[PDB]
Amino acid sequence: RRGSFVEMVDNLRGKSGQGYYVEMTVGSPPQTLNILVDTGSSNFAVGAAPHPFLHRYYQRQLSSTYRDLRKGVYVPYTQGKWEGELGTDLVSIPHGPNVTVRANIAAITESDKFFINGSNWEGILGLAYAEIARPDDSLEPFFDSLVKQTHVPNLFSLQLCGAGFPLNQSEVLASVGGSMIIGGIDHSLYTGSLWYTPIRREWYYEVIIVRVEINGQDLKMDCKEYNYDKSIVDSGTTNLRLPKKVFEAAVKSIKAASSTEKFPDGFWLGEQLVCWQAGTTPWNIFPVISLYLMGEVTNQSFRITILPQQYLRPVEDVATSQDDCYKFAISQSSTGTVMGAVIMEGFYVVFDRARKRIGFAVSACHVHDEFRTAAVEGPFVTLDMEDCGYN
Ligand SMILES: NC1=N[C@@]2(c3cccs3)CN(c3ncccn3)C[C@H]2CS1
Repeated sequence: RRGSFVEMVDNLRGKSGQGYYVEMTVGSPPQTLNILVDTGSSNFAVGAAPHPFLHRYYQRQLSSTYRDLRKGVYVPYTQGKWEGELGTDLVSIPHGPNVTVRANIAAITESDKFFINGSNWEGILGLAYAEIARPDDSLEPFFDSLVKQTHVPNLFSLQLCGAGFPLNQSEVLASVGGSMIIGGIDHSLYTGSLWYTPIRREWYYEVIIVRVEINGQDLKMDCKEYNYDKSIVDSGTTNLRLPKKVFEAAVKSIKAASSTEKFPDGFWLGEQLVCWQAGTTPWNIFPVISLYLMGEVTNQSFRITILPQQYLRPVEDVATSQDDCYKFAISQSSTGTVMGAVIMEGFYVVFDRARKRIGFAVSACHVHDEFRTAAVEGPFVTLDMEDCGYN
């Protein structure tokens, strides 16, 4: 396997809890900012005024190429909000395609619980489609601008690399967190074959899950439950989030598989860390989890399989110790399945917008042990898969 995108390999930093970010520049002369990669939204928005958690921000008055769109944007969401002022400017990705484009930028002037202290990022790059752009679908997303203005192919791919142990702010800064390959697929980043699932509709990166197993045991729910009210691939969410009913069934099964050790309710609620003596995390007592995805061929599916090394998220201990500690990174949702960063860390994920499909292959940087690895396997004969989609 040759790796043909060396300029873009290792261009990300960060971690599942705080997000993965890429360096970008905005304006003339270029202003460097670190930008969260978010496949779950569609706005390019950057800090544009002082904030306690920002060491730098976009200064529109210092950019000769700034254009004011004379329009505000207000983006409240469950956990937080940002608001700002729309404009356009020249934008580049230094460890990216060697192109500069004119793109929409939301200059964030006010926010609440958006910026994260010590995350090292100063804005967000929404890579999903115009339908979910704010204030409306007339605000062309960055990637749409990039493809229209250049010869960059209509595809990007993400290798998010979890360390398997905690990183502090300085360690994030010095460590490679993965790769965002703009316009292609780098074969060095994965092992085995790429398997593709259709993008059901171009808004979020929406997919259809057709079967779920815990250690090979079918969760045995009607497959519509798995996609109620949608299933998406979202680098801007930390956890694997499952619809309430599915979460309840999955947690019951995971508890049963891991029952040789009892964990407190707060662990299963994703709130409380668990710790083990250094090196002794009992990976083998925890089950693998397989999600079967609709394939491209009629009546065919494939599965992706993750380990506890994916769904147990490393965290630092609440007190000074050499223990290995984790939070359970599967949680309930009222807005559908979210395949967040902890599941993406298992895989190289190809966002093939041109062919309306998402590819999965085992990541060359997934965390595993000597006994088990993540997997992408197929095909399986699966009937009536369209019925798994929620309307
Ligand atoms: N993937 C996610 N991205 C957001 C993130 C905010 C901060 C980090 S990830 C931005 N967001 C959003 N929603 C609607 C329109 C625009 N953005 C929701 C929020 C949590 S989940």
